[PDB]
Amino acid sequence: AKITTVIDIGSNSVRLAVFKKTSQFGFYLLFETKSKVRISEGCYAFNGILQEIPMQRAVKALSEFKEIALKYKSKKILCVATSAVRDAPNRLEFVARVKKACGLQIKIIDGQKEALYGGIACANLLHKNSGITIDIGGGSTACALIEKGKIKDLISLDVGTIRIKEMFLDKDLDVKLAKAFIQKEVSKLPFKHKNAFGVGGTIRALSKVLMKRFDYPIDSLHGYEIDAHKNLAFIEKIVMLKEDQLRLLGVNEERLDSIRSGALILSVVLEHLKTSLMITSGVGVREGVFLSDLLRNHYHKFPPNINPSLISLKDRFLPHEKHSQKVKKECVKLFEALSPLHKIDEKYLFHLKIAGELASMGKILSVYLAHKHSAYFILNALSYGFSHQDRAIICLLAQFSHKKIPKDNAIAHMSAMMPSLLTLQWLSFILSLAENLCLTDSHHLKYTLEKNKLVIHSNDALYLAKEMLPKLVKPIPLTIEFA
Amino acid sequence: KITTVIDIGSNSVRLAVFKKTSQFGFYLLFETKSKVRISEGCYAFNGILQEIPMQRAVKALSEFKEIALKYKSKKILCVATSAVRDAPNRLEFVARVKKACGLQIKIIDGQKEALYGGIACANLLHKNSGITIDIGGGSTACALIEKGKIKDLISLDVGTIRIKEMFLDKDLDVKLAKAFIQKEVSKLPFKHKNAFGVGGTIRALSKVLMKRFDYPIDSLHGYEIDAHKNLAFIEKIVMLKEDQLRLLGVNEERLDSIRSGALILSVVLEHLKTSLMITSGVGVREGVFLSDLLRNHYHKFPPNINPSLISLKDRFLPHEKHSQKVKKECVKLFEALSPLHKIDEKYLFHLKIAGELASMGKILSVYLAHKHSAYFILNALSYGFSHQDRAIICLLAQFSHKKIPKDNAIAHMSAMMPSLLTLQWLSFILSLAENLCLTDSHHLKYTLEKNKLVIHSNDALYLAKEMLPKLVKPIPLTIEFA
Ligand SMILES: Nc1nc2c(ncn2[C@@H]2O[C@H](COP(=O)(O)OP(=O)(O)O)[C@@H](OP(=O)(O)OP(=O)(O)O)[C@H]2O)c(=O)[nH]1
Ligand SMILES: Nc1nc2c(ncn2[C@@H]2O[C@H](COP(=O)(O)OP(=O)(O)O)[C@@H](OP(=O)(O)OP(=O)(O)O)[C@H]2O)c(=O)[nH]1
Ligand SMILES: [Mg+2]
Repeated sequence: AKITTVIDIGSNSVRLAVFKKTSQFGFYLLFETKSKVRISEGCYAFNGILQEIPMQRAVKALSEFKEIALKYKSKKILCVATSAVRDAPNRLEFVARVKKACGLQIKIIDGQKEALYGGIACANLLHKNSGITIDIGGGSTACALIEKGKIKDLISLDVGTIRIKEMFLDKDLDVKLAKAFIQKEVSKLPFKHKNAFGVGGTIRALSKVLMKRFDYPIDSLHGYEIDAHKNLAFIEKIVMLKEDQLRLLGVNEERLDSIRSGALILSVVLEHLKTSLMITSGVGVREGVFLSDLLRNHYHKFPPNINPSLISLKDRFLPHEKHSQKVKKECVKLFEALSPLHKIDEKYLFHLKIAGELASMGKILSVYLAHKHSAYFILNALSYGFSHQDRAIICLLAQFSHKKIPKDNAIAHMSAMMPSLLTLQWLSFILSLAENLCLTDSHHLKYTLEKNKLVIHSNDALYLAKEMLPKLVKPIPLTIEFA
Repeated sequence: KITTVIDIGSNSVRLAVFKKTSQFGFYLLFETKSKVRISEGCYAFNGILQEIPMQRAVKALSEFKEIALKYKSKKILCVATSAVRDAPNRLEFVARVKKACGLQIKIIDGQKEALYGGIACANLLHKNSGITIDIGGGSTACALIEKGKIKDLISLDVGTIRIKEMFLDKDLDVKLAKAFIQKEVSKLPFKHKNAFGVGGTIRALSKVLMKRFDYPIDSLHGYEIDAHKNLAFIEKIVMLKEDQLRLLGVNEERLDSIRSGALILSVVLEHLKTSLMITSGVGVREGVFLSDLLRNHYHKFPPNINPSLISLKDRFLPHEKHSQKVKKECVKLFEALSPLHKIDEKYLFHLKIAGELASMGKILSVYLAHKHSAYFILNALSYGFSHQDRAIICLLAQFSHKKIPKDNAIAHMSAMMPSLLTLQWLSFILSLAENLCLTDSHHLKYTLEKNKLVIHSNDALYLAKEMLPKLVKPIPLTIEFA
């Protein structure tokens, strides 16, 4: 199925995602939208029976979601329901009510499945292979233990923002009564880990709060790293704030009644799991349901050296991948020939190779400032499987091709673990020289290094490359000659 | 599908690869150059082509052939200009090229060269009438355009490299070159308030003016220059030393030719009584292509066709259904609300294009999709649009469902830009149009009852109703569904 729509009927909101499959492993999120139905509204005081008005709202919203799915020419519609519907004595009635109204066939999924799908997404679409997911929802909280890309255990707890809200916070009971309740369920988590994968809207909201609190330069939620110990106190503080204080931190109006109880869950879980680093995730159950279908024969895992966002990016903007692969190859050969001089850690080949593939991607938009554009595409769309540093490095190499990288760059200094300015100049220089030598259809290039002289061997004239040699920015005094 | 054009100029050899994405849709896929300068030292020998510049030219064009093939060109159009057409050994140099790489150079005369420039400026600029100024290495072409149709063609024998090696390399008084250029410019039989600057010299000078004023948009095409106001500065360029030119941003390879070129421009501008010069990023190369693409259309695009807008949609909006609906509702809401915002009907032009392209950037990422859209618009919506057009459309898309900041740089890029309250109105209308078009609902009808917009429809419009609070209204305004 080329175009696949995924509908997620949660306890707090109703969400829709349209996925487009560009190649075997290539895909990208084509369209997203939401509705704040909150089908669980007022149900926790009546044994989880879905009330009449929320069901009417859910039907009206799900009917237009079906319309949206069809105008995108969807070949497959996967619809799932979670905690609030799971627990509802009248779940069958609501499922059949939706089918009669718009045709959608809701598939109620158990709390373990809900946890599994989240783990599948994080294990394939994040830049770390080991850790525990934390998917705080309206009615339940899921956790999936992941070790080296494989899911080793799963837990589902019956604590949730709207559940805690309607049980304790709307009755204005002391928070310690709501805190105790959550701890009693969190104790049922049989694992610990230094890493955490933050999943769900509540955590995306708290992630935005911190991104604002630290003036983060990169405006991408997926991959955002959060020191758990340093911010644990700040997260608990959010619980006791009034509505006006939450607005000043950036919390949307529609999250004001739920984020307080949400922060409380997250703070109790972070303490129990002994987390020290939480990575914000932008994917969850929705993406998991899709990946479970996409990677049916590959054990729900991507083959090694297969990144979905890198591939789909080339599928969308580089259908003719021939030129970009030669540039990448020459980047490796030069990196090796020059290794005695630059002594750069081999780990940056990863970033240099990708920069070579994508250096000219931006030409699809304009040949002028093309590298600027490619750097723009990279920083904003190269998400799955890359850290924010990985984007920054890859971004800068392409951006400053044939140019000198300034010393006051905001992105280059986003962290102390970033490579030196000399390393970036070295890498970008290599990229630049490679682009010049691949301008023609030259083959069998060989490079040799002497004390300080790079010698380029080839049977071709390489007239243009030779003419363009002055306009390269060298990292150090260096001589370049053509045999 | 893919057409390459090779321009054998007097100062440089140029290669451009064009991709045709539809009937009228095209975009420049790749470009490069070589500084062969085949005319080096030719003006002393009545135009004879020297050996070294010919061997360099052969080597370069042979690799321009290699490039054209690896881009899968079905057509390779090659033209030669002044320096090559004035030589006594033209036929021989053309033979060595065809021998060495298989290219068939077509020598074109001055009239033909002015035409190709006029064809490009007549189709790819945001003004319909004016005079082109194509200052090259050995000639200066001028075409008269009236309502997009070419009326007269003239070719002058003044050029950068020419004026350089005849006057400026010999360290004589500048007034001698000005007199020579004046006597040759007098041949121009027309005048006009609009001039279209073409060629690398003028692009280099425009780049200098942009830096001087700290311009916020980094696109050359469509840059407007006040001729009277900037004439004196252009004249001063002539008397500057190279180190002074470097601080102005002039690259090394233009240092030897920008002074003579500046002098030519100051005389042409003065003689044509030019009031507005529009920098053109397109020239002879684009004319050759448009001549082949618009062969059955009298070398001009229909007066409803923008090849930039189109190509931008061919590249990123193959399925055009949703966008056309949003545009339609943008017009209806605009007219229905006119008693409240009282905005000049000329701004419908922008709101409609913003409505077509508001969601374009979703092909890069659904997150921050509207910003991506603005980025595309501001950097690639070039042919047939002014910079203000770009700026306005860019801002409408960018700040959908948002409040436009008061200190926005693009909003203040000019004093003629619309007010912030106007931009807020258009952005708000776009936003409402987007919500009402989310589903496939039809037959929307609007009525205004003293600040009350009433949206009439038979469909539930559930989602549109729920999203209403997230709109940023430009003024206190009531909106209700019937
Ligand atoms: N799943 C997911 N969502 C993302 C990601 N990045 C951003 N979003 C969400 O998409 C919506 C758009 O936020 P922006 O990207 O800043 O675009 P916008 O503000 O101009 O509307 C927001 O949801 P919202 O309107 O604040 O409501 P909510 O969905 O956050 O509860 C935002 O939190 C991501 O990586 N993954
Ligand atoms: N024909 C045309 N050219 C444009 C246009 N816009 C920019 N250019 C030229 O393209 C080349 C790329 O310079 P930039 O656009 O700044 O991109 P870059 O700095 O990263 O190389 C420059 O030519 P250059 O390297 O300075 O040498 P030259 O070709 O200008 O003489 C620039 O003047 C345009 O609209 N039309
Ligand atoms: Mg959920």
